[PDB]
Amino acid sequence: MDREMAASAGGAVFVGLVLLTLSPHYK
Repeated sequence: MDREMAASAGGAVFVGLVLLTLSPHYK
């Protein structure tokens, strides 16, 4: 349980990408 910055930029960005493919929040 260490290296928090190491986990960033490799997981959360992909989660947002999966949502944009389904629905990019139209307005």
